[PDB]
Amino acid sequence: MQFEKVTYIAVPQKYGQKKVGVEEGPKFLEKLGFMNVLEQVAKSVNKKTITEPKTPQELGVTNARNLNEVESVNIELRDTIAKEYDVNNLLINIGGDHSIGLGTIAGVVKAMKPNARVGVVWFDAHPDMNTPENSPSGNIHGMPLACAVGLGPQRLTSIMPHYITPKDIMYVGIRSIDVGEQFEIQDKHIDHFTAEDVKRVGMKEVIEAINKKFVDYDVIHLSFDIDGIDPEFILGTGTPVPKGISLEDSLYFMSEMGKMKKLHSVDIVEYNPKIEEEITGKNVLKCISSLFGI
Amino acid sequence: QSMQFEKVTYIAVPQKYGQKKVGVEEGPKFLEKLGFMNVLEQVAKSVNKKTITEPKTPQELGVTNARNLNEVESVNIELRDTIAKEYDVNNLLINIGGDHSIGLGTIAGVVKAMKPNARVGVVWFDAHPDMNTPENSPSGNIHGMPLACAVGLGPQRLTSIMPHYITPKDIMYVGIRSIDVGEQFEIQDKHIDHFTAEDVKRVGMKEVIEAINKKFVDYDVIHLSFDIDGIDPEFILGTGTPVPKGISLEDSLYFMSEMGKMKKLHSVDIVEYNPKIEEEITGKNVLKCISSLFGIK
Ligand SMILES: CCC[C@H](N)C(=O)O
Ligand SMILES: CCC[C@H](N)C(=O)O
Ligand SMILES: [Mn+2]
Ligand SMILES: [Mn+2]
Ligand SMILES: [Mn+2]
Ligand SMILES: [Mn+2]
Repeated sequence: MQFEKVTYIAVPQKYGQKKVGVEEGPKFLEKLGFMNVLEQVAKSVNKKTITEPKTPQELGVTNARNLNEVESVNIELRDTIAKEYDVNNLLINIGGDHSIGLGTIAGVVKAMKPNARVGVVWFDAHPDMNTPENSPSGNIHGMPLACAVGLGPQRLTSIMPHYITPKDIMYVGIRSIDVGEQFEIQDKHIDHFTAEDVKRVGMKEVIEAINKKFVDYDVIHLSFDIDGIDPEFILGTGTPVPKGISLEDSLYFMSEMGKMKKLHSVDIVEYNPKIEEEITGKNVLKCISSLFGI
Repeated sequence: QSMQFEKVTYIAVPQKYGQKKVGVEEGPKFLEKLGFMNVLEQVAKSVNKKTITEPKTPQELGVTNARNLNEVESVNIELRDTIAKEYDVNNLLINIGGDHSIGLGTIAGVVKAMKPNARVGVVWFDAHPDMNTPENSPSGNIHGMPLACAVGLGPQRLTSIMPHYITPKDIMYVGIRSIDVGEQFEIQDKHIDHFTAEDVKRVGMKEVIEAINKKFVDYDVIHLSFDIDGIDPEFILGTGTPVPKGISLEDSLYFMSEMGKMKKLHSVDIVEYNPKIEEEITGKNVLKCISSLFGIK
């Protein structure tokens, strides 16, 4: 609809994974008209840029690569969100890799009182619930939700003011799951719709399950990894996985999420314009537009 | 670059109603597309953007002395008031137009932000003095009138936007070369300081900067209003009233670099970019001027 303001945080983070370019996601969305999209929603946009680390990438074998750079980015991001989050306005974080989702959830939790119930909708091909001990890659972008729930190294889990719980999460579109993540999903009974589930039951049913799930929560946070979307439409991303959510279902999903009165914050992550720029960037802008009702 | 601030206030002013050609209202949108936000990112981690409301009313086509006065009034009032709230002597404010009719709102805003006794200096980089009135305008296009309105010469609905008037002695013109009879009369009769484009060639831009430093030494603040058609049309094609024999790109960049170093400068207008006339060459050259201002090179 329209807000008095939108807080827009640009998070130029690549250190959660190995491929260069995902840090330029904000820059390229701006080039494709992101500011003009925000202009339809609010006359005031407060932009914040999180500081880009400028160190060499750790390109060798490790269980948690560039932990320093992920820590420092998520700390700054948490603290910025803690100051700018507002239940009467909207906050949009543009990444950057999905390692920023730790900072992003941490920020919403820090903004709210200690007793607040915070819901998380995680639209992604991946559950992002690995740890350094079970990660096949050592790429911290596959770990943030584990860190948010208290599973991970101390320097990352401690970014949370307190942990969220597995019950607070709704997964949407997941289809690439590692053994540790499967274990968590089944052992903690984490609510989810795989990509195939979405096909079977339809996105309307997904939205209904979200409304029922978070009915007694204070706020909902959406974390939207563009690789949730089928690679036919989203090519410019580091870990594409086939048989994803259709563009059509993604736009309906975003439209319906945008209507939820408990939603005040959104992450759009994993746009790597150096992999593919235009088709992807424009499709990402359609998702963001749908969210806003444009 | 070299400049770093806690914040930059960025005001987008999608105004075409000061003249007849469509597209100048999209100047902000197209500068954003060409990387304007990423240029601001070199200067400040916080950018507070404001968009002035775009009027969506019919263009007054047909002869008149002041076309679409309503739209120019309402835009300049909103712009003045926005600037009055956001102007900050420790940070930087940048208004992106839009036609030069917004320069009335923009000066009005700086004057409203300051105490009533403040001395406000205006540096006006332009091919045109923009000092016509409705009675002597050859066009009725209000973008040729704002500085006249700022000094109290114009219709009541525009001159009254000023909290109080600035005076002719507060202005320093740079690059002027396309002057109407009424504007020449004001320049000569009020002894308004100026360097024509030819003058700049003769004496050099260094001498221009020195004259500005000496002129405004006892002022409180300086406001720069930069009409891109001040620049020679070799480099700036995407604008509605191009005039040949302008300031070179090189002299424009040096000018902007030196302006950016002035401690009294806290606000800048970049106006008359029409990307529907020409987009890329112009837009990129405009971004170089803005970069120079901030010390980025
Ligand atoms: C994007 C995450 C991919 C994989 N699960 C990993 O942990 O590398
Ligand atoms: C842009 C200025 C053009 C002319 N001096 C006029 O006053 O219409
Ligand atoms: Mn993810
Ligand atoms: Mn993913
Ligand atoms: Mn002008
Ligand atoms: Mn001009």
